[PDB]
Amino acid sequence: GKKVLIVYAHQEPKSFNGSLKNVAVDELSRQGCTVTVSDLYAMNLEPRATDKDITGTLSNPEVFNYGVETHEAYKQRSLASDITDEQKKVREADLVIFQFPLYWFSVPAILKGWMDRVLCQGFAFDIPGFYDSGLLQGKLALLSVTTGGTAEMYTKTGVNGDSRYFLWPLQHGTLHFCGFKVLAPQISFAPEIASEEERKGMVAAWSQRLQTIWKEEPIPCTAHWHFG
Amino acid sequence: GKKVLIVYAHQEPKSFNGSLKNVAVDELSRQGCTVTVSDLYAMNLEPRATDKDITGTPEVFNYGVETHEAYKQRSLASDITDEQKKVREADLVIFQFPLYWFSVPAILKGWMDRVLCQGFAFDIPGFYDSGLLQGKLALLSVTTGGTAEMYTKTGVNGDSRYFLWPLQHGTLHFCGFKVLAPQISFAPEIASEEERKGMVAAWSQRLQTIWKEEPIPCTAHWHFGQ
Ligand SMILES: Cc1cc2nc3c(=O)[nH]c(=O)nc-3n(C[C@H](O)[C@H](O)[C@H](O)COP(=O)(O)OP(=O)(O)OC[C@H]3O[C@@H](n4cnc5c(N)ncnc54)[C@H](O)[C@@H]3O)c2cc1C
Ligand SMILES: Cc1cc2nc3c(=O)[nH]c(=O)nc-3n(C[C@H](O)[C@H](O)[C@H](O)COP(=O)(O)OP(=O)(O)OC[C@H]3O[C@@H](n4cnc5c(N)ncnc54)[C@H](O)[C@@H]3O)c2cc1C
Ligand SMILES: CC(C)Cn1cnc2c(N)nc3ccccc3c21
Ligand SMILES: CC(C)Cn1cnc2c(N)nc3ccccc3c21
Ligand SMILES: CC(C)Cn1cnc2c(N)nc3ccccc3c21
Ligand SMILES: CC(C)Cn1cnc2c(N)nc3ccccc3c21
Ligand SMILES: [Zn+2]
Ligand SMILES: [Zn+2]
Repeated sequence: GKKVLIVYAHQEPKSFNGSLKNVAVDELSRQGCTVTVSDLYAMNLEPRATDKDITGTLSNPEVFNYGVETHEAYKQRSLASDITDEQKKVREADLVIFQFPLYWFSVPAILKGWMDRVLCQGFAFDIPGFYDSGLLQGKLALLSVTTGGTAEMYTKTGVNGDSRYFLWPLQHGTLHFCGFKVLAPQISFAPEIASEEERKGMVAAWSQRLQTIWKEEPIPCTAHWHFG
Repeated sequence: GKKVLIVYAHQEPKSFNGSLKNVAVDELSRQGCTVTVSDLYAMNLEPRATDKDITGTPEVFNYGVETHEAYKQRSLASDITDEQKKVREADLVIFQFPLYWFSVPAILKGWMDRVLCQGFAFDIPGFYDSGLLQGKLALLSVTTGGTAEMYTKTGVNGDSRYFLWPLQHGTLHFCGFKVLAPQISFAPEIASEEERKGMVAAWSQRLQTIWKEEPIPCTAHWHFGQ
């Protein structure tokens, strides 16, 4: 009995992203997994890191330090309920899948907000407690990303660089930092440009992958993996 | 007479980020430059990319498609159109922010997602050196929790150039900006009072001659070469 959280960042449910989210729900549900989806746009998730994230009185009201205050709030159990509700879902999940379109070589801001606000000190990492000793150690994470650019554009010799280069802040700087074991990324290249049958192939490939997701070895999340 | 836009993403004005923002306003103001600051948190800037960003003039909503067409029909939300005006006027755009998860805080990511729309910041074709903001300069002034030693090839975080790539190349260069070398103020929370004043003074001092700098070559070799 494995539990999966899908953190989904797309405005349109009929989108290619929406279709990949639905494939994941359908296939993981079919296997018997416990499935939860955080539909960020539908939730209107707050993305901004503010003092509204701590309920009640701050440790230092005169000089606001987001990091210090959220860490203390986590320990005193006074974080905002949107945050705590996402932390419960992550705590319980064996696998967290992130489903998003690539925005500026990164995640859409609503998803960046999830990362900034949910993955607080005391919950996702601590001193000590980062990289392999991160507080979410043992859990799996997978980035399922769609792009505007084609696969041939995302090469070492192409204008955009290797797709692996943009993965570094997400996979290493965020997910590994918090102790996640990172499964290989699912990159669905250029669905808007691809033919209908290429798009169906990409959907079929993700469906197929999901069938054996629990047998996968994670990647070695190193500078060498990302940059060669 | 040079025009500078500072896009500033910090909650507290007494922070180390607030201090670096203030030093930039003070020094550039002293020089006689025109200075505008977009204080994103104080503005409560909308970060989310939604259909509310198109203000007038379908079945399946594609943010990229609709915002591009909206930009051409002069029908983007006023927060966007106001930021675009500031960018259009600016000779230099300084981004002042603490590093959050090897990137910009979400509020600033929202500024990038929403302000730099197709037709305004780039076209296809019309990116990288053909980007629409060609002739302008951008500079990332970034603070970290991690120490400088941590941000090396043999440190736990890897080379700082590795996190700069999506921002400097993938975003700024893509829109046609020429990128001045980043100002990275490592670990002010950990530094002594003296070391901190040093880092503030180093930014102030660099700004005195910022108009004589040449931008970096925003290439893969620059970011990954060694
Ligand atoms: C602010 C911003 C920044 C961006 N930055 C970048 C960047 O840095 N790099 C980059 O490469 N790209 C970038 N993009 C482009 C973006 O990554 C793509 O537009 C996005 O990945 C497309 O995915 P989608 O789900 O929106 O596609 P959609 O437009 O929803 O889908 C494409 C097609 O697939 C169809 N479809 C849906 N479901 C199925 C199905 N089951 N079977 C077959 N077909 C189906 C849809 O009907 C549609 O015709 C950016 C876009 C924006 C708005
Ligand atoms: C969600 C989140 C994600 C993060 N992710 C990362 C990451 O991926 N990598 C990373 O390295 N770090 C990360 N951090 C840490 C973050 O980058 C640092 O906390 C931030 O950069 C420090 O800058 P600050 O302005 O907030 O420092 P402050 O705490 O404001 O400054 C430190 C000290 O300097 C003092 N000060 C202010 N002005 C002056 C002056 N003129 N002279 C002398 N002293 C002064 C202040 O009073 C304070 O005591 C993250 C933090 C958060 C909350
Ligand atoms: C919105 C899509 C129809 C295309 N698109 C939109 N924004 C962007 C962007 N920053 N980089 C790109 C790089 C290659 C191909 C497409 C895009 C792109
Ligand atoms: C006046 C105060 C309430 C804030 N403040 C304090 N010192 C300074 C300073 N050198 N430059 C600034 C530049 C812009 C805005 C505020 C300040 C500032
Ligand atoms: C230490 C120098 C920079 C002078 N200075 C001292 N305090 C201040 C201040 N609050 N605002 C300013 C605004 C513009 C230029 C200089 C200053 C300034
Ligand atoms: C080890 C800390 C002293 C600083 N640090 C170094 N790398 C990172 C990182 N990815 N996220 C953070 C989030 C909050 C606070 C510090 C960090 C951080
Ligand atoms: Zn790693
Ligand atoms: Zn570049």
